[PDB]
Amino acid sequence: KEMPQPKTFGELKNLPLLNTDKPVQALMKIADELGEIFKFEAPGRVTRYLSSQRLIKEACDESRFDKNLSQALKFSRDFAGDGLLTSWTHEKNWKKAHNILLPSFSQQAMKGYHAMMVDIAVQLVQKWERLNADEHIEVPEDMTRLTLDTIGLCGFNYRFNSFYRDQPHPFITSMVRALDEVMNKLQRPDDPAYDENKRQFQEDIKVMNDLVDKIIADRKASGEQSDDLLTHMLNGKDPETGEPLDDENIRYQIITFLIAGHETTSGLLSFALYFLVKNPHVLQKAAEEAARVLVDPVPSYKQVKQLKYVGMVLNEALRLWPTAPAFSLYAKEDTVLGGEYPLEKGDELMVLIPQLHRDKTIWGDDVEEFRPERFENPSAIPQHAFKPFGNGQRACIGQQFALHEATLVLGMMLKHFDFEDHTNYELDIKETLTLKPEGFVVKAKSKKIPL
Amino acid sequence: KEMPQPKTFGELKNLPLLNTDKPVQALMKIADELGEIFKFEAPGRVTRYLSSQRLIKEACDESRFDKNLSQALKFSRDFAGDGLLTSWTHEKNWKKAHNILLPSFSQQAMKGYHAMMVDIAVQLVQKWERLNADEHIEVPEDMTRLTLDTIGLCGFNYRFNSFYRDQPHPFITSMVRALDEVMNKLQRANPDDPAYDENKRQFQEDIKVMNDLVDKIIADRKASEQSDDLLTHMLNGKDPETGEPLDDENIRYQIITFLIAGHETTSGLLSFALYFLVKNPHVLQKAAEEAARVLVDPVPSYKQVKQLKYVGMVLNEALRLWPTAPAFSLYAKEDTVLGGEYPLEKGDELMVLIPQLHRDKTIWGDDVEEFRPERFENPSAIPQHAFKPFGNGQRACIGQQFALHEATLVLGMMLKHFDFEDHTNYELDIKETLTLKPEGFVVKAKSKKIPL
Ligand code: HEM
Ligand code: HEM
Ligand SMILES: O=C(CCCCCn1ccnc1)N[C@@H](Cc1ccccc1)C(=O)O
Ligand SMILES: O=C(CCCCCn1ccnc1)N[C@@H](Cc1ccccc1)C(=O)O
Ligand SMILES: Cc1ccc(N)cc1
Ligand SMILES: Cc1ccc(N)cc1
Repeated sequence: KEMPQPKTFGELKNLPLLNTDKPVQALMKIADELGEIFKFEAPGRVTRYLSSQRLIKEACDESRFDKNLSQALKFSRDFAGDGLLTSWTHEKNWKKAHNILLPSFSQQAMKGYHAMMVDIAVQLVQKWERLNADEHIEVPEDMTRLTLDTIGLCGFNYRFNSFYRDQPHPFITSMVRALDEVMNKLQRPDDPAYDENKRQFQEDIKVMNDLVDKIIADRKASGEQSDDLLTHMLNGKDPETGEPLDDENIRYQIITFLIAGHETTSGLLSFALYFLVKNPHVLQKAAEEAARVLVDPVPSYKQVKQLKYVGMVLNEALRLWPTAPAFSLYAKEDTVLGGEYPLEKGDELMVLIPQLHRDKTIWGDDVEEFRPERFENPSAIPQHAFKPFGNGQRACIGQQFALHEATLVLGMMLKHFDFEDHTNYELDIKETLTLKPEGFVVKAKSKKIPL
Repeated sequence: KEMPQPKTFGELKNLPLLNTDKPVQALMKIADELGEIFKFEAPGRVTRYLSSQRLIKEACDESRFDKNLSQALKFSRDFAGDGLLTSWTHEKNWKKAHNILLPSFSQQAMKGYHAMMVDIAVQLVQKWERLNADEHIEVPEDMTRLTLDTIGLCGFNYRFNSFYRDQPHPFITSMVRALDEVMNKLQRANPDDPAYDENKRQFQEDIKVMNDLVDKIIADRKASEQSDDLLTHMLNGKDPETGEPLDDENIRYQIITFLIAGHETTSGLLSFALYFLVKNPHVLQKAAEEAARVLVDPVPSYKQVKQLKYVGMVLNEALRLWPTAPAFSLYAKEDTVLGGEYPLEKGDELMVLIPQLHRDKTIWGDDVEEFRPERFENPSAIPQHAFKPFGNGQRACIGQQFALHEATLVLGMMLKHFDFEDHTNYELDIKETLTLKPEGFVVKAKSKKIPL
């Protein structure tokens, strides 16, 4: 009945616990000490972090809870607006955009994206095969190159040409700096000292809007016919109201999909490669499957579908390190959680996804081991035990896109290269609003299989 | 490219090769001579028996192959209908029943089953502790008593009371005879001779006995406690897709299905596991140490059973050497090539010979015939699709976890409470119905005098 709560800092309550460079890993440690639920207070805010499948399965009841905007998502509205990810379920523009955009992530849409996914995946393989003796690969950097280029090409027929750059594209430099300022506003008054920080925020948002303007103007002047994400954005009509998306919302969606479309996916690929080089039994099993399934120089759509074990590898990477580590919920009415924790209408909850995926009562005692075989049979996983893509009607719309891209890329990587952990890399998880291994490097020796 | 094929008997082709009391062991011997794949022809049917992980890993690709109904499952349809095991994947009642009944095998359902599993397991332990001097135990018979009562109690709140009987329950007398007639329809050189007419008459009477018990189980439930067991989901559970529940014809097929599938293979597993334990005293000791330190209470709990790691490895190593459901069948969904060597047309049939697959020397090494539970410490070291005792994919065994929990609980209590003796130096004799069991397996067990 009485809820635990971590240590407090006077009038700041628990907020200084978040004044760290790895807050999710710190929240995981508090969960280890306090258990399945604890209260977290900050100036002007109260929330509750859930860690057990038992309580999270109740919070995922959509008749009792709706998506809440975390403080990180509230601040992100300054550039993402009422796009799909940063809008409330009751805002007209969510359901409208959800109806207009779901078709662009169907199976027939996936088949159309596949060719352009291979285009970028081939650029990755060729970069690595063009390395000189004893040169190494910066894994998370190259994964971000691939995932950003893939969403740009597949979604908008725009080429970021990340593999022609040693520095990151100016879009993500401002993207990262804007998100870093969002991060800073969490652990922060508005004294004059922050005037430059507010000025820098406005410049970085303008840089992103400038790219969006180029993407839209290129399409209007294009003259060709495309059938991608941008096409449904401009021409698709909501079957309810009959209306298409108006002009502010399209640019909010473009910004939204550019960011949501690439960051979590590159982290997933980076984590997947880390666990593979750290677990030679798994890597051999995954490389055997890639070799026997990907028999052509260019993988087909059906061939990617057949990489069952690579998909199990990816799901086991999402279990240990879900790259979007949390989502928020609020109680729609007065209700009781777990029969012991009463909640009022509007009370907020945090789902701590990494901790949910370490519930020993669900996954057994060995939660920290990397075992893709946990996912051999999907029906064996209890309901709401595995939640890397959110929940319900507010779940990740790009889930199938992300899993197809990652399976294609990982499969080609395993077919064409042998990888070495030549530095005996010690896992260092960097935290923005998502999770990535920082400094992860490998050496790859080509198997000399042509494309 | 060219596929081997065993000796033929004129117009009967390979069918007389199956006219034996040990056909699976006969098919294993043919595999030893012919290798990883061979063609087997019968009047009106062609199939291919697979034996290597190399080819079976491709056959388990669900995008290219679907579950096929073998002739054994086709004939079993006369009493199992379109229940879960004998229905085609494309029959509406398979997916519907799969959606409704999968929750009754979840972790929360297992915890609810656990008390009634202990109920039957204690009756077993008490029977053995009540034996007189120099009396022995009939292992497969007592395992069949336990597994049948466990599925009866846990699934349907019906007590077969097998430990109060000398002769088998009337249900399984007709059940064993019905399954025996299915086996006979397989091996018959000519299928409708006059001699078999009574055999068909007896077949129908045995089906009526089984259906009559189903009627009693259903009427007993209709006359109101409040249960949440397998039968409860059968009667009230609704398919989230179609919104509808199962109709009354299909429920009766499911009850028959789960009564049979729920116990026969599990009793064979427990018998084989106990056989390998008495034949390998180092393993038996290692498993006995674990039972002693984990089962510290007079009644084992759900968590304690979860902790019997070595006993679970013991059960998996018994399933490797003698998988009690010895085969399953597949058909090609489209034209495809197997192993880059064997072209298959749409509809072509395959048989997975599970005991032979589990003896693939390229997978398990030099000691394939040795009983070493250690082989299962790490699943990541086992190549993909090398271990298939519960079938494959969406048609894999739905009762897998229930079977593994029951057997782990029972074996653990057996090892905690008794020391076992192979007083006859029993020579393994594998009986074949549609499943495999050691016939005539007997032991002596002397109690450790630990109260319950
Ligand atoms: C590894 C890859 C990914 C992960 C782990 C992931 C995770 C998530 C999660 C947890 C949410 C729900 C957040 C919340 O409830 O507040 C979400 C929503 C969303 N994701 Fe992803 N995502 C991934 C890839 C993608 C991709 C590739 C796209 C687009 C191309 C995308 C677009 C979106 C959008 C638009 C939403 C909001 C959907 C809505 O509420 O209508 N994501 N994602
Ligand atoms: C040692 C114990 C067991 C073994 C070796 C075993 C083996 C198998 C195998 C190999 C299959 C697939 C057959 C095929 O593909 O044609 C299967 C399916 C099935 N088993 Fe078991 N089983 C065991 C225990 C159980 C138990 C305890 C139950 C129920 C209480 C059960 C119920 C079923 C059902 C309903 C199916 C059909 C599933 C479907 O196709 O939807 N089995 N089993
Ligand atoms: O990380 C988060 C939520 C961020 C979710 C990730 C967003 N994403 C990205 C892609 N898919 C989802 N943290 C909390 C912590 C906090 C609590 C109380 C007071 C201040 C901050 C928050 O933002 O509210
Ligand atoms: O052993 C089998 C399959 C037996 C599977 C056991 C069924 N079970 C029980 C529990 N879970 C599955 N054999 C073939 C033999 C045959 C080949 C050609 C012509 C006729 C017969 C068949 O049935 O077709
Ligand atoms: C709005 C937004 C979308 C995705 C990420 N990773 C951060 C912020
Ligand atoms: C239908 C059927 C189910 C189980 C067994 N062992 C045989 C037949």
